[PDB]
Amino acid sequence: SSAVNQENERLMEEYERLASELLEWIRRTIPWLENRTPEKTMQAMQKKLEDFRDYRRKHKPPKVQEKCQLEINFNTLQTKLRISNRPAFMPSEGKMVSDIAGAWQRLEQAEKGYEEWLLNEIRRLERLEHLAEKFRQKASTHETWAYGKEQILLQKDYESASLTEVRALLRKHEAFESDLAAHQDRVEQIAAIAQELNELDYHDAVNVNDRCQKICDQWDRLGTLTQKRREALERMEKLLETIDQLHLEFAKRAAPFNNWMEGAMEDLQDMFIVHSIEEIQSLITAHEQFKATLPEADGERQSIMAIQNEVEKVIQSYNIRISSSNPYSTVTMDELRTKWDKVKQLVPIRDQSLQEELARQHANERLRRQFAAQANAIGPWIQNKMEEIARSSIQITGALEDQMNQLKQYEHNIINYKNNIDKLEGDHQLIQEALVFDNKHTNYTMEHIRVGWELLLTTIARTINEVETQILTRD
Amino acid sequence: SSAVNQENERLMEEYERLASELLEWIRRTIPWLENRTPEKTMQAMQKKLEDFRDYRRKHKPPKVQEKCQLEINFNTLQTKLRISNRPAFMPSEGKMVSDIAGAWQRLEQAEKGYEEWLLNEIRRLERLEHLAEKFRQKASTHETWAYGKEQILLQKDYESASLTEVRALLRKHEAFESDLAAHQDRVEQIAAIAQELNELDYHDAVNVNDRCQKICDQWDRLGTLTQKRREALERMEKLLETIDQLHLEFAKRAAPFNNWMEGAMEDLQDMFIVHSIEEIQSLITAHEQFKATLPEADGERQSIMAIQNEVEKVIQSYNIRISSSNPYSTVTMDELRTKWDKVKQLVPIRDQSLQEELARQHANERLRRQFAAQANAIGPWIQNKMEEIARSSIQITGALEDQMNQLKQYEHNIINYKNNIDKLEGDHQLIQEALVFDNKHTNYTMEHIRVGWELLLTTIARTINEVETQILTRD
Repeated sequence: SSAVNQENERLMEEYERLASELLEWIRRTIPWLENRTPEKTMQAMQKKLEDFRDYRRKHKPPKVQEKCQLEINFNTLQTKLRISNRPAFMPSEGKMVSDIAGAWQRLEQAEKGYEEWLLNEIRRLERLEHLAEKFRQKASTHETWAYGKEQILLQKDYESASLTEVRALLRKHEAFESDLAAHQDRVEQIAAIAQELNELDYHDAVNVNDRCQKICDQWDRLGTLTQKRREALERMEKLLETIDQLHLEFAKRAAPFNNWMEGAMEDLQDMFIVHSIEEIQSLITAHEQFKATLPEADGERQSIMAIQNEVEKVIQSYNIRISSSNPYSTVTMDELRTKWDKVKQLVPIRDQSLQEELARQHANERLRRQFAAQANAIGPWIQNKMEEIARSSIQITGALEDQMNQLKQYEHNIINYKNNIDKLEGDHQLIQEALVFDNKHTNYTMEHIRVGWELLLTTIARTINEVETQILTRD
Repeated sequence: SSAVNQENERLMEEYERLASELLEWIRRTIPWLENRTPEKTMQAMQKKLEDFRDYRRKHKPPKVQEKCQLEINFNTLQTKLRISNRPAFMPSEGKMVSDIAGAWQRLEQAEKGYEEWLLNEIRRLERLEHLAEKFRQKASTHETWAYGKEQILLQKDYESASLTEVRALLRKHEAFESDLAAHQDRVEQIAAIAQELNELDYHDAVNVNDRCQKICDQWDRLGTLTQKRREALERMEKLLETIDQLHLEFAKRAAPFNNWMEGAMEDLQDMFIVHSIEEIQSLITAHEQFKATLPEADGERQSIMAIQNEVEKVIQSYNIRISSSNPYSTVTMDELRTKWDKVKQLVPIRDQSLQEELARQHANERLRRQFAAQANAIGPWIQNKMEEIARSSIQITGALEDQMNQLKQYEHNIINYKNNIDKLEGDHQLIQEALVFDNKHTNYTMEHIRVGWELLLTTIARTINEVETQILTRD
């Protein structure tokens, strides 16, 4: 009888030693799950899932078949104690047989979404770890590109530059603008990566947001810093372009004008030699016409001096480099004036010179005329007396005494006419001393008169003589 | 009787003392005229004419009246000795009375064109003295202008010049040409004055002809010397203009091309992350298309390297200054190549990178498929057995023993199917270790199978148990 009671004890003691053995597991296990305390890296957060596998795979199943094994024992030892009759057993209250239904429903609870969690974290640390590294890299290459760019952008090289040098920098600046717009994208990306990096509560979101902020701030500063340059370069080009135009204009006009002044200075000093009033007057008509051009000449002079003034003005009103000196022209504005002064100074000297010759020529004509007037009278007078002597033979009375009487009267006329020949002779001397050897106002010439007068004096002498013989070789 | 003979002696002695007194004058005078020995200056040559005046005016006339006075005496003492009868006198044979007609015709000869001469000389020394002074002056101002002109014309300043500097000198050279043509006339005049100066036997014709010759020789040398310059300057401008064009072209093309290389280097290194074969293939299609552009990329590369070569060539084939360096561009041809090499070096690294991910994704799909295949079989298998157990009550014979017989057979099937669940579990672990958490090839998931299989094991255990009670609370 107690032989059956011996195993009906082990078959009810079996329950205890096991039903408990389980209960303490759902005890030690419900805390392990339920945890959900995130991890640092991903590589460590997945080792946490490898633990869950080992659990749900090799540790939890055997328990499920033990939760079932029990209650099966709570029957093979229940319905069995009915077929032997002697009230069964509902052991340890601290090991209920209808409550392990809760102790497991407990574990099942704490396990709820644990793997769902584990995964999502593996996946966040997935993207995260990637973006972090991408950010670190995409930023580093940008920061490296940026180094010094702002500084060189502030350099002012272009102040002492030439129209072409500036024009060149302007073109290299185009390159810079080009390259600048290139990276526009990289900046937007660097922002975006830092952005998402936040959304995923990246542990270092703080520092990436800062590093990114600097980059975006710089980018903006860089943008306008780049625009200042274009403006300055574009402005500098404008000025130099203007100053160049002026210089050019000045050169194109000072040249010809310098030739004119040089030409004039020569003309106003050209040596001349004349011998007639008409000649010296052509020289006067000429000089007169020249002086007539002096007005507009001064026009051009001032006009040119204007061009120079603007140049020197725009330069001065921009404290800009580039020696006012004109690359396209040799002659200065200051030496341009000295020349003009000379022209001027030479004019009064020229006409004063022209004036004296005019007087000279006129003085010469006077001598010419005065000589002509007298010779034109003396000439015929001498001719007339020759004729009077050539006659004298006639006489109504019968020659000799009456012819003599007449000859002596002519001699008296002759004698009394001498002073006229003298005068002539004297004005002749003046004509020659004046280097005048042409006289269109008479066909005479001191010589003709001399011979004529000398012939006259000889003819009377001869004739009076012949008549003296007559009144002798007869009387 | 001898009272009349006393004055008829003085009136015949009068003849002698005078007729002689004259004869010696035409003697001393014929040599004075006849002279015609030119003089130095004009001022002295006219003092020679002032002598002639004094002669022909106050010295010669009185003699003419003395030549006449005689012969008149040769009659008042001839016809007179007839009216007293006693043969007259024809005195001194060395004092003829019919020959003073020749002694005077002699003087008249020697006087011939003496004044005509004197004048013409006054007139030659007139023009002469003027031209000489004009020459001396017009030459001096030219020689002064010329000093140094030839030297500065030979200066080569323009070698190390810039396109603009040369372009400037070229324009200042225009001025020089202008001013040069200006004096063309002055030279022609200087020649002419020396010319005439000869025609008038200028005493210094020798030296003026030399001084003039130099001037004309210089003028010619000056002319061509001036033309060399224009050519050199025009030539230099040509070169610099060409070299500039090239530099410019190079700059306009190296810029964009430099942006491309920089852009590529980035793309070929851009970090990426994928989770599907489709994703990694888009990355491959892209990279493939990029590489497709590499050919023409090299085209442009070489083309640009060409431009540089010509530049460096024309320079080198004219031993011309101007550092080959490109004013319009920063990036060098040598650093341009280093970049290109980098692009190249990065390609094989990129596809090698792209290659590994493709393998990874494929490896992943394999695990995905292998898992699906098994789960899609195990799933229904577990479902089917639940149904077989769910029945088993039937039996044509009348439950229990025959139902049990069947339950035990199912248990045996279950047991023998376990290895399948194991495998699954193991490929599950691979899928997770590969960071693959998506599987479109099955609607199962390791979990579903676990629960299912665990439910199965519990259902048979339970059922076989319940049937054990049956065959007890009946048997």
